[PDB]
Amino acid sequence: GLSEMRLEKDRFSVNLDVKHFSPEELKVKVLGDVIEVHGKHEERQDEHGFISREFHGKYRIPADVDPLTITSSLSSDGVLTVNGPRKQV
Amino acid sequence: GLSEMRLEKDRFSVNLDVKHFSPEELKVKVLGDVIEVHGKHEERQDEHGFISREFHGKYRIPADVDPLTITSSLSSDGVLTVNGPRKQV
Repeated sequence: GLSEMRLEKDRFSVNLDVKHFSPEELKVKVLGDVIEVHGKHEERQDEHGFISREFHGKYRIPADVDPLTITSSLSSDGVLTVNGPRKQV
Repeated sequence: GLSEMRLEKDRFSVNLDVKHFSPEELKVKVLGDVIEVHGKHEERQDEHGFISREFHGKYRIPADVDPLTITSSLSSDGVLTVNGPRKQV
Protein backbone atom coordinates (compact mmCIF):
# COMPACT_ATOMS: atom_id res chain seq x y z
CA GLY A 1 0.00 0.00 0.00
CA LEU A 2 1.73 3.13 1.29
CA SER A 3 3.88 1.64 4.05
CA GLU A 4 6.25 -0.10 1.64
CA MET A 5 9.77 -0.50 3.03
CA ARG A 6 12.25 -3.27 2.25
CA LEU A 7 14.12 -4.03 5.47
CA GLU A 8 16.97 -6.45 4.78
CA LYS A 9 19.80 -7.65 7.01
CA ASP A 10 22.58 -5.69 5.30
CA ARG A 11 20.63 -3.18 3.22
CA PHE A 12 17.28 -1.50 2.58
CA SER A 13 15.06 -0.16 -0.19
CA VAL A 14 12.08 2.12 0.44
CA ASN A 15 9.38 2.17 -2.23
CA LEU A 16 7.49 5.41 -1.67
CA ASP A 17 4.16 5.87 -3.44
CA VAL A 18 4.43 9.21 -5.24
CA LYS A 19 2.51 8.67 -8.48
CA HIS A 20 1.69 11.92 -10.28
CA PHE A 21 4.66 13.56 -8.59
CA SER A 22 7.77 14.86 -10.35
CA PRO A 23 11.41 14.05 -9.60
CA GLU A 24 11.85 17.82 -9.39
CA GLU A 25 9.36 17.90 -6.52
CA LEU A 26 10.91 14.88 -4.80
CA LYS A 27 13.74 15.32 -2.31
CA VAL A 28 15.97 12.84 -0.49
CA LYS A 29 17.90 14.47 2.35
CA VAL A 30 20.57 12.11 3.67
CA LEU A 31 21.95 13.79 6.80
CA GLY A 32 24.15 12.13 9.41
CA ASP A 33 22.14 8.95 9.97
CA VAL A 34 18.64 10.04 8.97
CA ILE A 35 16.83 10.61 5.67
CA GLU A 36 14.21 13.34 5.29
CA VAL A 37 12.01 12.67 2.26
CA HIS A 38 9.81 15.22 0.50
CA GLY A 39 7.38 15.27 -2.42
CA LYS A 40 4.88 18.05 -3.11
CA HIS A 41 2.38 18.04 -5.97
CA GLU A 42 2.71 21.15 -8.13
CA GLU A 43 0.03 23.53 -6.87
CA ARG A 44 -2.60 23.73 -9.61
CA GLN A 45 -5.67 25.75 -8.64
CA ASP A 46 -8.89 24.93 -10.50
CA GLU A 47 -12.36 23.50 -10.01
CA HIS A 48 -10.69 21.17 -7.50
CA GLY A 49 -8.84 24.18 -6.10
CA PHE A 50 -5.34 24.69 -4.70
CA ILE A 51 -3.24 21.53 -4.50
CA SER A 52 -1.08 21.14 -1.39
CA ARG A 53 -0.33 17.41 -1.58
CA GLU A 54 2.81 16.24 0.22
CA PHE A 55 3.14 12.46 -0.05
CA HIS A 56 6.41 11.93 1.81
CA GLY A 57 7.95 10.09 4.76
CA LYS A 58 11.05 9.58 6.90
CA TYR A 59 13.66 6.82 7.08
CA ARG A 60 16.50 6.72 9.60
CA ILE A 61 19.36 4.63 8.22
CA PRO A 62 21.22 2.31 10.58
CA ALA A 63 24.44 3.76 11.97
CA ASP A 64 26.42 1.21 9.96
CA VAL A 65 25.26 2.64 6.63
CA ASP A 66 27.56 4.57 4.31
CA PRO A 67 25.59 7.56 3.04
CA LEU A 68 27.55 7.43 -0.22
CA THR A 69 26.00 4.07 -1.07
CA ILE A 70 22.50 5.52 -0.86
CA THR A 71 20.66 6.02 -4.16
CA SER A 72 17.15 6.74 -5.42
CA SER A 73 15.20 6.45 -8.67
CA LEU A 74 11.56 7.30 -9.33
CA SER A 75 9.97 4.72 -11.63
CA SER A 76 7.39 5.57 -14.29
CA ASP A 77 4.74 3.85 -12.17
CA GLY A 78 5.44 6.60 -9.64
CA VAL A 79 7.38 4.46 -7.18
CA LEU A 80 10.37 6.18 -5.58
CA THR A 81 12.87 3.41 -4.86
CA VAL A 82 15.53 4.43 -2.35
CA ASN A 83 18.19 1.73 -2.00
CA GLY A 84 20.91 2.28 0.59
CA PRO A 85 23.15 -0.71 1.26
CA ARG A 86 25.14 -0.71 4.50
CA LYS A 87 28.83 0.17 4.71
CA GLN A 88 30.89 -2.23 2.59
CA VAL A 89 27.79 -3.93 1.21
CA GLY B 1 -3.22 6.76 -8.65
CA LEU B 2 -2.86 9.55 -6.09
CA SER B 3 -4.52 12.41 -7.95
CA GLU B 4 -8.02 10.97 -7.62
CA MET B 5 -10.73 13.63 -7.53
CA ARG B 6 -14.31 13.30 -8.77
CA LEU B 7 -15.27 16.64 -10.31
CA GLU B 8 -18.97 16.65 -11.20
CA LYS B 9 -21.23 19.48 -12.37
CA ASP B 10 -23.16 19.88 -9.12
CA ARG B 11 -21.00 17.97 -6.65
CA PHE B 12 -17.62 16.40 -5.94
CA SER B 13 -15.97 13.44 -4.22
CA VAL B 14 -12.24 13.28 -3.47
CA ASN B 15 -10.75 9.81 -3.03
CA LEU B 16 -7.51 10.37 -1.12
CA ASP B 17 -5.04 7.49 -0.92
CA VAL B 18 -4.27 7.08 2.78
CA LYS B 19 -3.88 3.32 3.23
CA HIS B 20 -2.24 2.38 6.53
CA PHE B 21 -3.48 5.64 8.03
CA SER B 22 -6.01 5.96 10.84
CA PRO B 23 -9.21 8.03 10.90
CA GLU B 24 -7.79 9.50 14.11
CA GLU B 25 -4.81 10.79 12.12
CA LEU B 26 -6.98 12.06 9.27
CA LYS B 27 -8.41 15.59 9.35
CA VAL B 28 -10.87 17.41 7.11
CA LYS B 29 -10.90 21.15 7.76
CA VAL B 30 -13.82 22.80 5.97
CA LEU B 31 -13.28 26.54 6.37
CA GLY B 32 -15.11 29.26 4.45
CA ASP B 33 -14.71 27.88 0.93
CA VAL B 34 -11.58 25.75 1.25
CA ILE B 35 -10.78 22.33 2.69
CA GLU B 36 -7.45 21.60 4.38
CA VAL B 37 -6.82 17.85 4.54
CA HIS B 38 -4.33 16.12 6.83
CA GLY B 39 -3.14 12.56 7.48
CA LYS B 40 0.02 11.66 9.38
CA HIS B 41 1.27 8.11 9.92
CA GLU B 42 1.77 7.35 13.61
CA GLU B 43 5.48 7.88 14.25
CA ARG B 44 6.96 4.43 14.87
CA GLN B 45 10.74 4.43 15.21
CA ASP B 46 12.51 1.16 14.41
CA GLU B 47 14.91 -0.44 11.96
CA HIS B 48 13.19 1.75 9.36
CA GLY B 49 13.43 4.66 11.80
CA PHE B 50 11.16 7.58 12.63
CA ILE B 51 8.01 7.79 10.52
CA SER B 52 6.94 11.27 9.42
CA ARG B 53 4.55 10.37 6.60
CA GLU B 54 1.92 12.97 5.73
CA PHE B 55 -0.16 11.80 2.77
CA HIS B 56 -2.59 14.70 2.46
CA GLY B 57 -3.85 17.34 0.02
CA LYS B 58 -6.04 20.41 -0.45
CA TYR B 59 -9.44 20.94 -2.07
CA ARG B 60 -11.12 24.33 -2.46
CA ILE B 61 -14.88 23.87 -2.73
CA PRO B 62 -16.80 26.03 -5.20
CA ALA B 63 -18.43 29.09 -3.66
CA ASP B 64 -21.85 27.56 -4.29
CA VAL B 65 -21.20 24.66 -1.93
CA ASP B 66 -22.94 24.33 1.43
CA PRO B 67 -20.30 23.23 3.94
CA LEU B 68 -22.97 21.35 5.89
CA THR B 69 -23.46 18.94 2.99
CA ILE B 70 -19.80 17.94 3.07
CA THR B 71 -19.02 14.48 4.44
CA SER B 72 -16.12 12.02 4.57
CA SER B 73 -15.58 8.32 5.22
CA LEU B 74 -12.34 6.34 5.15
CA SER B 75 -12.87 2.93 3.56
CA SER B 76 -11.11 -0.23 4.71
CA ASP B 77 -9.05 -0.17 1.52
CA GLY B 78 -7.62 3.08 2.89
CA VAL B 79 -9.50 5.41 0.55
CA LEU B 80 -10.74 8.63 2.16
CA THR B 81 -13.89 9.56 0.25
CA VAL B 82 -14.91 13.19 0.76
CA ASN B 83 -18.26 13.91 -0.88
CA GLY B 84 -19.52 17.49 -0.78
CA PRO B 85 -22.57 18.20 -2.94
CA ARG B 86 -23.27 21.84 -3.81
CA LYS B 87 -25.90 23.95 -2.07
CA GLN B 88 -29.35 22.42 -2.51
CA VAL B 89 -27.94 19.34 -4.23
